Amino acid sequence: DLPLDPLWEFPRDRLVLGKPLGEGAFGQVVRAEAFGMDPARPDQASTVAVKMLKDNASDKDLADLVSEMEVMKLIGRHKNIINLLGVCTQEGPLYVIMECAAKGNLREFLRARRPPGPDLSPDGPRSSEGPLSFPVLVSCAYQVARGMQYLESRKCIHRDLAARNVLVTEDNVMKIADFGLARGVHHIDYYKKTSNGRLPVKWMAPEALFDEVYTHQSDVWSFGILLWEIFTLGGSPYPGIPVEELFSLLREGHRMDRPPHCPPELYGLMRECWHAAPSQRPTFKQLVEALDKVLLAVSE
Ligand SMILES: CCC(=O)Nc1cc(N2CCC(N3CCOCC3)CC2)cc(F)c1Nc1n[nH]c2ccc(O[C@H](C)c3c(Cl)cncc3Cl)cc12
Repeated sequence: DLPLDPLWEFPRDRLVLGKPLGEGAFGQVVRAEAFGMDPARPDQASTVAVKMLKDNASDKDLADLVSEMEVMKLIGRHKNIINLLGVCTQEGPLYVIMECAAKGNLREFLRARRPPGPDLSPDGPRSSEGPLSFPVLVSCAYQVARGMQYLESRKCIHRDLAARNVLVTEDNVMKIADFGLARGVHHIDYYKKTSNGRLPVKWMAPEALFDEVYTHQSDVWSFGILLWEIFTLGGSPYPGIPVEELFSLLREGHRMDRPPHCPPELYGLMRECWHAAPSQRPTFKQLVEALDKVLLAVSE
C-alpha cells in the first residue's frame, strides 16, 4: 500500500531469506539469496542483505525504515558505501535490499586479525607475521574517507561514524553502512551500553554531544576516532573511561594518547580531527588527499 516505485521495486518471490545478521533500533537485517537482481540475468543467484521491521514494529518504526529507504534512493552509488539494490513494498512486508559485505564490520575484522603474541610456537617463515600490514590499514582509512567525502557531497551526515558501521567486502573494500538512519538525536541515552559493550557517546563531536549540533565536521571528529580504532586494530576509544569521566575530560579538552605502533603522521591526523573548533578540523576532501599521500608513499 506504499506507492509503487518501478525503478527500485523487486519481486519478493525472487528472494530467499537466510540467516539473520543483526538487529537495530527500528529494524533487523537478514542475509538472503536473490535471483535476477541483474535483470539481464534473471536466474542468476546473488547474496544480498535484507532489512525489515521486527514483529513489535510500531508506525514510527515503519516511518524510520521508509525514511531510510528513500535516503538510500537519493544518495546514489559509490564504491565505499553500502548501496541500495532494490525494495519490496507491494503485497507483503517492507523489504530494503542492500549490498553484502562478506567479512562483517571493520571493528570485528581488525580484532580477529591481530598478530599472534610470543606464546605461539614459531611454525613457518611467517610465524611472527600477522594478517594486517600498515599499508592495508592506511587503505582502510583512505576508503572510509573517500566514502564519507561522497556522502558529504550528497549532503548526508552520518552522525555515528565508527568502525562498527563500516563494512568489509570479500576484497577488503570498505563500505560505510547505516548513513541514512534516523537516530533520535534529541533523546540519546549517553550512558547506554550496547550488547557488544559499545558506548556510542565516545564517537560524538563536542558540538554534537553538548550542543546537539551536527555538521560534516562533526563526522570528521568521528572519523578521527575511527582512525584510532583502525590503528589500535579494533580497540575501544578512551580506554577504561566511564561516561561520567568522559564528560568532564572532554570539557577539560582531553584527547586520546598516541596508540603504540602508530606513526606520528596518523596520530597527527587524529588530533587534527579532534580540534575543538570544527572549522579547524580537516575536511573529508583534505583527509582523502592526506591519506592518499601516505598510502602512495608506502605502496611501492
Ligand atoms: C551479506 C553478507 C553478510 O552476511 N554480511 C555481513 C555479515 C555479518 N555478520 C555478523 C557476524 C556474524 N557472526 C556469526 C557467528 O556468530 C557471531 C556473529 C556473521 C555475519 C555482519 C555484517 F556487517 C555483514 N555485512 C553486511 N553486509 N551488508 C549488510 C547490511 C546490513 C548489515 O547490518 C548489520 C546489522 C550489521 C552487522 Cl550484523 C554488523 N555490523 C554492522 C551492521 Cl550495519 C550488515 C551488512
